[PDB]
Parts: sequence; structure tokens; C-alpha cells
Amino acid sequence: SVYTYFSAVAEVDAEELQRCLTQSGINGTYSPFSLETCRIMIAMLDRDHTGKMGFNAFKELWAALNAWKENFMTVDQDGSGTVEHHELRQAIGLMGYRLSPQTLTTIVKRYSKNGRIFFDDYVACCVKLRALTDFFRKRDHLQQGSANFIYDDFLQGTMAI
Repeated sequence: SVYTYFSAVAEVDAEELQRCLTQSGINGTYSPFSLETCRIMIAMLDRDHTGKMGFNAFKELWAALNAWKENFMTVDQDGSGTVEHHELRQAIGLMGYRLSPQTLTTIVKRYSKNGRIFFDDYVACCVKLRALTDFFRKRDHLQQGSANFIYDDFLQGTMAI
């Protein structure tokens, strides 16, 4: 199991989380997650703000990763290590997001390398979308799709990811 590994590499920081996930087998034959991707995974669930991740938070991360991996496999042709713009927009839609064509283009371009999105970058994209949406929801008091932010707070929420 991976829970056993979590306790092995072990709370954990980005470096430890990286070794733990690589050891878990979650990325299959794809390259291991980068340190930066693991750092934002931690930032996404760092409710207590410590720069580390505990077991309960890891369980939630694990569930999210497998959910995103299933989406990746569904949209990925021939299971290659990368997906392209069309497939990533499809995956973003499968996650429940309803973004405009221009925003989707901006996102797909940001995570593309020679027009393709590697599994590591795909997950980093999913993590950031969720993390940024979580912050937005904290200020969208009427949950109407719009929110006012005071500059200092805006930076705290976005710089934390």
C-alpha cells in the first residue's frame, strides 16, 4: 500500500512527498512528479499553514490524484505520456469547470511544452485550478461567480499556491 510508504518517507514536505508518490506507482511509466508539483499539492491542502502535509490531508490528495488520473486516462489517446489542447480542455470539462474558450486556451498554453502537456504538468494544472477556485469561493460570499478582493488578501491567497 501507499499509506505504508507515506509512513516510510515520513507530516511530509515536498521532497518527501515526491519520493512517496514516486514509490507509490501512481505515475505508472510516466516521469515522476516534479518537486514543484508536489509543493503545490501541499499548498492546496495546507489548511493549517505549515508547508507540510499530514496523513488525513494525504488521503484527500490521494483520492484527488486518482480521480484526476482517471480523467487523464479517459482523454489520453494510446495512453501516451502527454495530452494536447483538445484533450486537456475535455478533462477540464470533466472536472466540472465551465470556462470560456479564451481562458481554456490560456491554461492549455501555460502548461504546454512544444504543444503537449506532460502528466506532471497536467496534475499541476488540476491542483492549481482547485486551489485557486477554493480561494475564490471563500470571497464569493453569494456564490454567484464573482468576488471582490482587497489587494493584500488577493496576494495572500494567490501567492500561497
